Parts: sequence; structure tokens; C-alpha cells
Amino acid sequence: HWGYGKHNGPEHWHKDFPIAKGERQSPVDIDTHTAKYDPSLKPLSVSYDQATSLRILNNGHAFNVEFDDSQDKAVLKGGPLDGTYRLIQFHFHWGSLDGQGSEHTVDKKKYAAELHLVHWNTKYGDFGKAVQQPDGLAVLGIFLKVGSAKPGLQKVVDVLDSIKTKGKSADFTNFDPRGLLPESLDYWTYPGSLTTPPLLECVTWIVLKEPISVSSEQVLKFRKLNFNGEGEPEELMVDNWRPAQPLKNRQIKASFK
Ligand SMILES: [Zn+2]
Repeated sequence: HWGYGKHNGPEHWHKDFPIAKGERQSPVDIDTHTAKYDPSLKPLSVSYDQATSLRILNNGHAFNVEFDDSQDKAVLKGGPLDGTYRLIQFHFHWGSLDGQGSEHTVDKKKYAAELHLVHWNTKYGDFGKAVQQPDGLAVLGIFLKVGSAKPGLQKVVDVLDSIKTKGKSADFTNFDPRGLLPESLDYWTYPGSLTTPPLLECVTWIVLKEPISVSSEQVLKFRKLNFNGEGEPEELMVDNWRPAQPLKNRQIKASFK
């Protein structure tokens, strides 16, 4: 099955998912000299006040916090978007050391981790239908750097010991994803793809310029997770990031210079 290792990782994915070599693959390196400041780009609107988290799960590739997307309120809109998108889940990618782990890079710089908040377009009925459309998803990508602790992340870090292996999950109600956002919503944006198989080219990417700071203690907890199931040989969940893919003449636009 696909994964992140030497024999099933990103260099192999094209054999089962030929779109891996397509025209709008993600992530990408954000070259700040070639990105284009667009003064017409509006502020992002992130409205998480009524977000209803349900559960946290280790799916064997990352851990996901799932949300009740049956109603509005928990919505991403504005910015480069022409529709409204409902939050369905978030997850992270991270490294085997603080010096790598992000999927997007900025002038080739890698962050320790990257948070993906995944939202689907309300034109399309549900997530599964939305991913079949070029504008089906809007993913808010947020870099993590190591520094002070992020208080809003602590509940997440604290629960990870209970979901160590693939197929484990825990109750995870009453979590407020507003605690994962940086102060500034300045962003880069470009059209791209899921960064995991099936790699569908259905995403408007919105990557925040400002990282959030998390502590070394917090990020170390990510690295205790396992790719394997319970009872199987230990395979530590680290380096679950796809490297940057060719931009292929897409334009990355910025809400700032
Ligand atoms: Zn992701």
C-alpha cells in the first residue's frame, strides 16, 4: 500500500496514481521572488466559532481530527475563493528532526511541520463529490516552527499517546481549531492537488505566511506515533511529507510583498 518509505513513498506513487506527474501537483516550493503580489486578493475569512470536532484518528499516514460538516458556520471563504467551503478535518505532516517536515517550502526552507485544514466547496453536496471538481477543496496550510508552546495545540499533543497505532481513535469533542491559527492571515495561493494518494487536482491552496510556534516538547509527541497497527513491528510515524513538486507555470499569488 502507498506510504512514505523507500519502497512505497512519493517516488513510487505515480505507478498507481499517474496524476502524480500531472500539471497541478502539490506541494510546491514558494519562490518569493517569482511569486506575484496581487493587490486584488481579498482578506481571508476563517470562521470557526461554531466548529464541532468529533474524533481524532490515526489512519496509518497521519492523525486526523474530524468535524461535523453537516451545517455551515465552520467555513473558509474570501481570499482567492469564489465560494464557501466547510471544514471537514485537519491533520499534520512532520519530520524526523526539527529541520524538516513541511510539505510546502519557502525559498527552499523547510519547517518542522505543516498543518492542513481541509474544507470542501458547498456547491458540491459533500466531500466525496467535491474532490471530483477542480475547485472542490480549499486547504489552509499553516507552517509550524519550534519556539514557545501553542496553547491551543496542547489538547492535541496530550491525546496522541492514546492513538499510537494505525486504526486507533479517541473521542475529541469540544476542540476549537481557532487556537491553531497565527495572528496574521496574509497568504500565498495557487491551484494544486491533494498531497496524498489519490493526488486529485481539486485544491485551491492557501498557505499562510506566518508560521505558528509550537514547543519542542509539543512536536516531539508527533514523532511517537506509529505507521503500523498494534502488534505489528514498530514503524515510527516521521517524515510523512511529500516533497515539493514542479510548479509547471502555475502562478503563485501573494496577498503581500
Ligand atoms: Zn496534508
